[PDB]
Amino acid sequence: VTLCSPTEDDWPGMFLLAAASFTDFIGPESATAWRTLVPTDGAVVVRDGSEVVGMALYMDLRLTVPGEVVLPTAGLSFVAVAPTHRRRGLLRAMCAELHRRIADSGYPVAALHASEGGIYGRFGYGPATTLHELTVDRRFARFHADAPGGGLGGSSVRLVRPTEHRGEFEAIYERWRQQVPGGLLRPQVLWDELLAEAKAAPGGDRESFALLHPDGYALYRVDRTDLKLARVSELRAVTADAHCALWRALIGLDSMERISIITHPQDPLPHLLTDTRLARTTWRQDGLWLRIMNVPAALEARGYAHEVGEFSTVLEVSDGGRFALKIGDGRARCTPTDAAAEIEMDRDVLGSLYLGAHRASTLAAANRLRTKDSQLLRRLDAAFASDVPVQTAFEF
Amino acid sequence: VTLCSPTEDDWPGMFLLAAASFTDFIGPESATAWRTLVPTDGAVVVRDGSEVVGMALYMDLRLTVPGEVVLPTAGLSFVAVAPTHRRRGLLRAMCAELHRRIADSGYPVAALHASEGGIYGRFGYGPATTLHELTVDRRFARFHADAPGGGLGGSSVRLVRPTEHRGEFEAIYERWRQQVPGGLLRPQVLWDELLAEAKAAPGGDRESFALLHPDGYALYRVDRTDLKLARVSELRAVTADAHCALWRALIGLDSMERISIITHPQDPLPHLLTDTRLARTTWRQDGLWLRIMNVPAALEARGYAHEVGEFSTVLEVSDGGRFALKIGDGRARCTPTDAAAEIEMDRDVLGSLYLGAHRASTLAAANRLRTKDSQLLRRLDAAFASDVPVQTAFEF
Amino acid sequence: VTLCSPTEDDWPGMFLLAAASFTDFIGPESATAWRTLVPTDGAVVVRDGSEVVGMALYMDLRLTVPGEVVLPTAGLSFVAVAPTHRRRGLLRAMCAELHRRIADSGYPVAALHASEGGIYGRFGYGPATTLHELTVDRRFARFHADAPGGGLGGSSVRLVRPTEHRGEFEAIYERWRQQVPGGLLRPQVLWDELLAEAKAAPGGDRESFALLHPDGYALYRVDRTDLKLARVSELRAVTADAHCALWRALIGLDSMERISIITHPQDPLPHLLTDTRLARTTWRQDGLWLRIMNVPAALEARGYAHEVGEFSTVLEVSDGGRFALKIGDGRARCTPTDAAAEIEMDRDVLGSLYLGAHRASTLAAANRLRTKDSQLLRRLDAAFASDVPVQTAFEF
Amino acid sequence: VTLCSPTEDDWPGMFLLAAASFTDFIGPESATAWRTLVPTDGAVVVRDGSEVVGMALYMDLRLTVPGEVVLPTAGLSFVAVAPTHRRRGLLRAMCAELHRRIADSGYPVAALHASEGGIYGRFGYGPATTLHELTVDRRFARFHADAPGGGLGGSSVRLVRPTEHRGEFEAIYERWRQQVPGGLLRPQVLWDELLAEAKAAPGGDRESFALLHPDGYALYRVDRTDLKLARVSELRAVTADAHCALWRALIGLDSMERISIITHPQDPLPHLLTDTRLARTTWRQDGLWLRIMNVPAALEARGYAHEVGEFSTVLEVSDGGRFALKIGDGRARCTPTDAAAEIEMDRDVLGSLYLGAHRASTLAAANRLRTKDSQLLRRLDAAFASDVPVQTAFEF
Ligand SMILES: Nc1nc(SCC(=O)NCCN2CCCCC2)nc2sc3c(c12)CCC3
Ligand SMILES: Nc1nc(SCC(=O)NCCN2CCCCC2)nc2sc3c(c12)CCC3
Ligand SMILES: Nc1nc(SCC(=O)NCCN2CCCCC2)nc2sc3c(c12)CCC3
Ligand SMILES: Nc1nc(SCC(=O)NCCN2CCCCC2)nc2sc3c(c12)CCC3
Ligand code: NA
Ligand code: NA
Ligand code: NA
Ligand code: NA
Repeated sequence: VTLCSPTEDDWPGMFLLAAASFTDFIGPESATAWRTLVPTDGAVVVRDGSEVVGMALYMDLRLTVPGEVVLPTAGLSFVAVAPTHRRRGLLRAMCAELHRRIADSGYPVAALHASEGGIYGRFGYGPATTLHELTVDRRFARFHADAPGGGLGGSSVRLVRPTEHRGEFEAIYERWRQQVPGGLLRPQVLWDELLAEAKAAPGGDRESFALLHPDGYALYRVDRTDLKLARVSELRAVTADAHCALWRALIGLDSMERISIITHPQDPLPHLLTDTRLARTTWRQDGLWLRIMNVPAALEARGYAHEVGEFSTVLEVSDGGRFALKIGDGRARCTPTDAAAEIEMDRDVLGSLYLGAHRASTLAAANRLRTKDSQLLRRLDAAFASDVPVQTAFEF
Repeated sequence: VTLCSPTEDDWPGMFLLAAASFTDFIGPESATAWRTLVPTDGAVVVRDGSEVVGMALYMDLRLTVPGEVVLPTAGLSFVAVAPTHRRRGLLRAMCAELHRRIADSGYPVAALHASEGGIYGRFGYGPATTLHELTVDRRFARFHADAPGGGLGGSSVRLVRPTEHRGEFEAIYERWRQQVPGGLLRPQVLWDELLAEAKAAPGGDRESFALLHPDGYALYRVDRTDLKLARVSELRAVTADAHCALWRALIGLDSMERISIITHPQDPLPHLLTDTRLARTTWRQDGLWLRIMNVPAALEARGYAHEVGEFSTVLEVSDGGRFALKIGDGRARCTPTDAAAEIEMDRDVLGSLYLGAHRASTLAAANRLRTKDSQLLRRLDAAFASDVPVQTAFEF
Repeated sequence: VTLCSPTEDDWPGMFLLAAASFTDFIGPESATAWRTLVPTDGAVVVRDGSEVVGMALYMDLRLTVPGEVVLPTAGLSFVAVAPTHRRRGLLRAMCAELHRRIADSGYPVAALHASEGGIYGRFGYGPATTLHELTVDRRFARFHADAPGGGLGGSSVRLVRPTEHRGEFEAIYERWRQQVPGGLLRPQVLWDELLAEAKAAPGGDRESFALLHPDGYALYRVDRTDLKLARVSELRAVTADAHCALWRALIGLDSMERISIITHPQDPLPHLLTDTRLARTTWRQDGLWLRIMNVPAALEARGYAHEVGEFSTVLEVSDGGRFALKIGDGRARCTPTDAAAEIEMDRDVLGSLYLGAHRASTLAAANRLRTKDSQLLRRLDAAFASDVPVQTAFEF
Repeated sequence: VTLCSPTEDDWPGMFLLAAASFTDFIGPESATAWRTLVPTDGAVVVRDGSEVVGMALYMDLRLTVPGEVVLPTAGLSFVAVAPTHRRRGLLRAMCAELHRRIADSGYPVAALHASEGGIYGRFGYGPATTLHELTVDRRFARFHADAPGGGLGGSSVRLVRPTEHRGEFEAIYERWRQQVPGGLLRPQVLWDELLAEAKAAPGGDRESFALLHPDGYALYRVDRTDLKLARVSELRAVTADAHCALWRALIGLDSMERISIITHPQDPLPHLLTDTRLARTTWRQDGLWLRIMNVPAALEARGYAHEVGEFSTVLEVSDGGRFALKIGDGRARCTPTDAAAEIEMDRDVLGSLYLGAHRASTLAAANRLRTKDSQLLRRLDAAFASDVPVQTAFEF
């Protein structure tokens, strides 16, 4: 049981463990695309004596954080221990090695999508974005007098085949990802992958259709089994006009009873309708998990609320350093100190505050975040909040 | 089809329309309790030529708003039109008369619980609180190292019969309702009603049990049909210690698979657990709806965030007045003006912002709230936000 | 947290913990009946400082074992720890005290019905009987030419009201319980209880009917919710003729689609039919759990198979003694020895072998029962097997 | 309506009737494999005037019976009557002809898997093995201290692609089938067939994985529709160590909630766990059905329990002969007699006793097996019991 970077000979063994560990695994051909995002020394494998019993890797990602700042991000993925080698400390060993390589490479943050919500807290990952499924019974849906696009001067939205308008989707996404916290750069190979899932599979998924606006798109397909449910896989809108126009078109799918979308808690769709209740929340889950690798670099890189006035405190991260934290005019300075800590938290708690999806007051109430000053809690709360609501880009 | 205050002779006709309109209607005996909250001239009925075809009333309530301020509130309830007299403008007529009487009586706000989410917007009611059902699979639930009450020095929580500890529940609730936005005074007759539902009904609800702490209680019963689900009807905790202690006791119901509770979006329960995902959101809905009767009185009565610096604007409510609004040091001054409006909104939108449950930015994105200054939107956003999360007291 | 025998003042606190711990708890009035089976010093309670947080008791029972031998049996029941006092070692403390009192009182065996199958193994209880639910689709059920009661000379079975034929049910049960391993004496107060559940409850269970033969009875009721399913609560047959006759009558319930019964794996009902498959096994579970208190007394008290020839071995029970075991002519002699052990097992494994429901070979295969002689395993297997199949009398 | 052996020209008509009669029919290409097991004169067809309206065949099989003895067995299969020609006595005619050919060919036993449990009794087939579905909720599954493979010195089990380890599966199966009653020789063409079902089908079954030990294997796949259920198609273990090791690996499938397997009633899996109840029996059914063609040859060929002492009786099979039966030292001598019968049974009842899956006492209780001596019943019972539990090899 030794720990090594894989060679080309190890990947067939890794694909086997992948097939056996992940039900949603397309196969080696689609793995070519994702492999291009794995740097040299981005992967570890554990061999027994020999076959692959353990694997983990990170991908080179670009993550938008509040203030429209883009951070280099290590995206953890393809993490698996063989069912034959459980409870043997292989995960702890692989996650220790990758975090070493991620930190030494100068990534300020690591990110992952959690297969289960009970594993990643103790490796320093906190849930940072929230997935919100809205189902609309579109048979009752009437738009509000106040909603943009009331006047029937002409619809600016077109129904199109995804593959014939790739260029336009790319351009809209690129604009979207740069202006939204949780935004991720989508490289060319993941657009190739996305538009190949857009075509109908024999006894699988149905054909995907696109609704295209100059400043937004929706990709949607009818559900395999429920033929009265349309699933919106992706809706990217850069302006409120684009968002309303795309929803007017989706509510116009008169052959459907229901439109479902995985969105964020602050999606304005419910407020576009005369009856806010018609857009039911049918499912909620943690989206993206963050591990702050370098506390000073991460806190200094993001923008803060201009509304809160200048303030200073001392932040202790458990086994992560103690820092003089000074926030004002939407910037932070974060410097070493041995002065008494005013705020204590585990590293995962910091990951949860970093994109503004969770309130310091909420984590404080659970005692995940300790302070003896409630004034400082309110100030932390307001400073870390995000003007632009945090969204989730795409699963990796 | 004339509109009148009911006499004692009208109430049997009102109870008939009640039984036929509301499935969850206990009966006339329990109606005695609620009737004591209806002032003289709090009720209107419509007779045909004669039987009751239309009714509506308000109750005298006390509603905690941000800044721990208690407002006199007209609680609309018992609103019904006979199925024989639909689409005849009876609701519009009854709601016009009650709003006249509510305004003339000097209530700054009216409130209701909506039977359907598509009716009350056009009478000026906006959804102001959010109900959040959490279901815990308590078989996997482990408390976090950071959670209060780790040390087994002795449990401060007792399992008790509700009826034998009324005095203690009352005292805890009274403390809770005074310090939480959305808090309502619960008078003696509604405690009588609550503790009578606490006993087992023959081929109905099972016996309710209480978990009692010095600074919190939970009332819970096993579900009629699902014998592995415990439903928490009510959990009132004044301190974070009480909240954790009560949840440690509920997770200790080893005969149950699942604990469900209707709570608020900011419930810290998920952060008390090693796996935040174990507390799934199974249901979300609008709780309390507010109609601001008097815009200047309501905006001046509540406290604002001390974090946002002093700022001035002109607010126009559609058919509700135009006001010079000046916010600073957590207070607002709101005075008549004919100066150009910087913010426009329908009255219902104001009701939705009033308790801090919805963000101005979110309503702005749906065009429910118009401005041409995004700086003013952020300032509005931060000022109207509530330090203490908004909760829902009890249905009426 | 002290451990004491309850006084009359403690029982209201015990009934509260009962209501909160057991969903199927009738109430204090029916508890009078069961209380008469609890000896003086049969109960322990744990008080905190004061309320009941822990309880356990045993009842005086009489258990038929192979060879038609009746043993005095301590029936453990009413075991509960308050959800407020979990993971505090209250169960381990109460079970240690009761086992002390049971052993000192001279009970050779203790018995219980397990609320969950993961608790009782480490207190020395092994599952000893198996519950088998058969559902018959009685619309296809035709009796075999070979089945007794083919000739229509006249039915010896009567449809009757349970309460009017108590005397006859008692006499048949008394005959049944004396000749079947797992048989329990049913005292008068449990017949009072049984026949009170036989009457219809308002918005609860439907009326119970009886099928009465000179040498058998069935009690059955239609299911609350499924009106085409008849549930046989109890079928006691002393002769094969009685068993067939009762099943001919149940298959004649022409208003039902399905007859379900909780029976034992060796129920001959499937072999009475032309299509054995029509009697589906819809559910299987551990019935009665045994803890052998005194290994020598228990092994000497039961009869063994006359078919296996005389043989000698040394049995070690983990922390339970080592014994020279000599079996021949259906009797065992069991005497102290320090000679080398040929068979090792935990005490619970012995409880599982004691009524002949599990095979030594099966437990050996799981390594619950160690030996280095496979000849001795076959001999153990054959000797402990029961001529009369083991059944389950009634839940306690 | 004449009865004939098919020619090559008849097989397309037989495949048509197959497709229309059997939902699980792969097609003619996979039928090539099974056809190689059909001897010359192993098949009958009924033509009308012309198309195939009736068919039946037997395959040359090798069946392990108690005492590790292998019998030549006629495996009945591909039995179908056209829906156009029901209730015309075609089955009775085809089954009479095949049984003639089977008996004349010198097969001591015939075997089949029953499509329905109500047909085959009257042609002399009795159910001889029992299929037992266990579902494990593997999230709660903890292995017992006593279970082999506790020490984490290194896992002896490998996760592998089935097709790359055919040789090893074959060798383990061959060892297994020779030492277990109900074991069947699996020829090369059925290994070809098995490993072709092991690969993923487009919009069909998912990829099959193998867990490989030196002395056991498991083949498993995730369910089509339920992505949290793993179905074990096949688990062959020659030693108890192999059986435990394979189950430790399956419980380590951390992406699954449930593991299901079709096994036998005596599977020790439940005893490997701290909570025996976690391995629920979710389904039970007759496996293999036996028709004893030659009573003297079949009774003389199998081994008997060495534990029962020598005894003699006279067995009458209804329309099957009367025999002096003498059993001692695990052998039987079975010779013609006209002496008074002590045991009577139909031929199917003998098929049910032959592999030791049913007890003579159980069949006696249903009056399927008549005697006036209960001593002789116990002796029959013990003699026919199988030391090694009876399992089911594979469906044909
Ligand atoms: N990072 C990768 N993603 C995907 S698509 C599935 C997805 O979006 N989320 C679930 C991830 N989970 C399931 C399947 C893959 C493993 C983990 N496919 C692939 S192939 C491959 C990677 C990858 C990383 C490099 C090799
Ligand atoms: N305000 C009142 N509440 C209740 S209890 C039911 C509840 O909490 N919410 C649903 C209200 N809805 C159903 C039943 C009553 C009518 C509307 N019972 C009664 S009786 C009665 C009132 C009332 C108002 C005065 C007469
Ligand atoms: N031993 C007793 N049995 C019963 S009836 C229910 C039953 O048959 N099995 C489930 C037992 N379980 C549920 C309800 C009681 C507690 C445990 N009722 C009562 S009341 C009472 C006892 C008892 C023991 C003495 C006081
Ligand atoms: N004996 C044969 N088995 C099979 S695979 C299906 C199975 O294992 N059991 C269900 C059998 N039942 C369904 C499908 C076939 C007919 C009966 N396929 C084939 S093709 C073929 C035979 C056969 C016998 C010779 C021609
Ligand atoms: Na400071
Ligand atoms: Na101004
Ligand atoms: Na010996
Ligand atoms: Na004889």
